[PDB]
Amino acid sequence: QTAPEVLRQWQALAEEVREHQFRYYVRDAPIISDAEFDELLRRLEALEEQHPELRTPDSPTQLVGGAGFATDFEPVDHLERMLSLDNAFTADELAAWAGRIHAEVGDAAHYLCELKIDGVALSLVYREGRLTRASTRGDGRTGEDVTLNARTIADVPERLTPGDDYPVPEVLEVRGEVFFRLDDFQALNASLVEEGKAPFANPRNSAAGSLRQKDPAVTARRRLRMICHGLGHVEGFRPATLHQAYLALRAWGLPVSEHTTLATDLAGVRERIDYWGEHRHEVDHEIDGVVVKVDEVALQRRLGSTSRAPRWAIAYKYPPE
Repeated sequence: QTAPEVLRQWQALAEEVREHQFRYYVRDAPIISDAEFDELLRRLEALEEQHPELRTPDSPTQLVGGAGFATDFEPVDHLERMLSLDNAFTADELAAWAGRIHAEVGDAAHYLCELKIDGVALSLVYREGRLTRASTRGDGRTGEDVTLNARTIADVPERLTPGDDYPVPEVLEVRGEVFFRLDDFQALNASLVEEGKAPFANPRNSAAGSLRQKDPAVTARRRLRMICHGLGHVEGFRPATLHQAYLALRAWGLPVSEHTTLATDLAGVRERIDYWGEHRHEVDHEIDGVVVKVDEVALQRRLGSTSRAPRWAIAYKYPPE
C-alpha cells in the first residue's frame, strides 16, 4: 500500500466523493446513504493531508464544499464529424433520396425509417462504460461541453450496464436528441410567463435553453428527455446494422424510442412515411418528419458521406400547417 497504491486509493476515492457530491448536490438524487457519503471524505480528509504531497485546490475534500461544479460551455472537438441530414419535402423526391442506391446495393440493403424528433441534439462519449464528456453539435467539428447538464438529464446514464451478447464498448460515441414532451414544456412555461424570465416560444428552445444552463442545478431541475438516436465513433463494438446496434444500446441503458420499421422496397417506407401524418400526433415527443436509413452498416460504408450530410439517409419532412 505504498505511494503507487496511495493513488490507487487517493484519486481512486476522490472520483467517488465528488461523484456523490454532484449527485447529492446540484441534481438532488443520492445513490448511497448520507452516513456512507459522510464516511468516505472523513476517511479521505485526514488521510489526505496525511500525505501533504497530495493535496490541492482540486482536492474534492478541502475545496469541494458547496459549489465547484458548474458548466461553462468550453469549445471541445468531437470524434466523428457529426453531420446533418438531407431533406425531402416532396415524396417523389424520396424516390431518388434512397433510389440513389440504385447504384451499388441492388436496391436492397434494408432501409430504416425513423421519427424526426425535433429538438436540440447532443453527443455522448462513454469512455469505458462511463460518461467522459458531452458536446453539442456546434460547427460539427467541435462543440460546446454540457457534460454536467447532460449528466443531470434523466435518460442519460452516467454508467453503462454491461450484459447480453454485447460487451461494453471502450468508448461508444452515441448521438441523440434531447427534447421536451409537450406537456412538460407547457408546465415549465406556465410556471413562469416571467417573474424571472419569460415563456419560451417553441419547445426546441424550452429544451435548448434548459440544457444550456451554466448552473447544472437549473438543468437538473428541468425535465428533458434524451433519446440516443444514432451511433457514432466506437472502439469495441462495430455491429452489422443500425438496429442491431439499437438492440445493443438498449441492453446498455441508453434511450432508443426510435419507432423504427425495418423496411424493404420503396413501398415498405412509402407507407410509414405516409402513415405518420394522420396518426403522427399521439406522440409525447414532437416529430416533424421521418428519416430513412440504409440499415446495414456494410452499405453506408460503401456509401459516401458528403461534408454536409451522409449519402445514405434522406430525411422526409412533413410541411407544418
